[PDB]
Amino acid sequence: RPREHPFVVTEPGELARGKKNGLDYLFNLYEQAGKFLEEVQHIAREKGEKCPTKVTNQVFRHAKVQGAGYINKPKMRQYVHCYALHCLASDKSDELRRCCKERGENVGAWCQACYLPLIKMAKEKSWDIEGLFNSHDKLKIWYVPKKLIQLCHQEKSKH
Amino acid sequence: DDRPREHPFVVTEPGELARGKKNGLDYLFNLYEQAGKFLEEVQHIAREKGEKCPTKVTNQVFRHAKVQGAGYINKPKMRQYVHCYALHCLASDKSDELRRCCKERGENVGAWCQACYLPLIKMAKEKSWDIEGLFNSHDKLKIWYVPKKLIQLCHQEKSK
DNA sequence: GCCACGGGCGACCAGCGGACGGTGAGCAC
DNA sequence: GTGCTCACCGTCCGCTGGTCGCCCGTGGC
Repeated sequence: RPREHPFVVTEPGELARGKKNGLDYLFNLYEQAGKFLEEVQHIAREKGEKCPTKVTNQVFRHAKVQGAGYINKPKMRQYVHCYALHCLASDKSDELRRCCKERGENVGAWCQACYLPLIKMAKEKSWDIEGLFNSHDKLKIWYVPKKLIQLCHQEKSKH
Repeated sequence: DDRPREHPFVVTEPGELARGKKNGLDYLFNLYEQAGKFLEEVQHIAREKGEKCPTKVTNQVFRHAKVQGAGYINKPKMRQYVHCYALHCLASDKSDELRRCCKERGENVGAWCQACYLPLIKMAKEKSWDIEGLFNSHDKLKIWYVPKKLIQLCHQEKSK
């Protein structure tokens, strides 16, 4: 498998141009990973093995073997909060992307910018970020990062 | 010395004391209740610290229980008798009548264990072979990992 | 061609879930 | 004690989930 093109900040309907991938692509990867999970579940059930509820190393292995190693653990864990903000607050995810673009910032920056509206979101639902993940059917299958929980708790602690 | 080694289990009628240097089955089942309480504690603690919050009885929860002076709630034992506990949660009457029978015949815990599998497999088959589903349906079972062996045996009954 | 800009993902690790049988307690006579 | 019953639970192991920072692609010159 060839090393994949770097991501760049994008708008909801906007294409990436050069040797670069867009954010809508990024989000699609999570959809694909969900489908691969579903496959792995069906296979496991037919073999009579344990059936995973989350996107595990097993599911990554499956995706890779199906020729999609670009869906790998490091990357997926890296941009989860972004994906979460997209699933939970479409409008906000979008308008933020717009802004980050207008200012001309990198993915690394956009990442950080995604944390804060998510923390706001958690605070509005009794600080229960883990609850938010378990509520949305497309987030249910992703482990909630330590860092997000921490940052929610620190906003609880300071404000 | 966080605990002296515990008395062996013996087959028991629902509510029989289990006289001797021996523990009964209702005690066995109580251990799972205690483990659930310790899980609940660990959850509350984690939430107040802002750490990750477990949904199942993990090594962390066992460590907690041990530190609270209940190392008799340990992973090997708990994983050993889960299907028994599951049958108890899902089919009280059956769990009971089975215990009665195993007693009347005069069997050891090791035997009663095996006898517990089969009504459970029947149970799974009646809910589209989804034993993992059964665990996730009952609010007292959702906190326990489903053993490989139970899944296998459900699948073999599907196959044979 | 040089060389910095920045991120995709290899690789390592701490600890988990699983699993077994070694030790050691239990018993009726 | 006797010989012997038999299960509690330490202990080890193969991964997993998390982590992070290199090596490599990429770009303006």
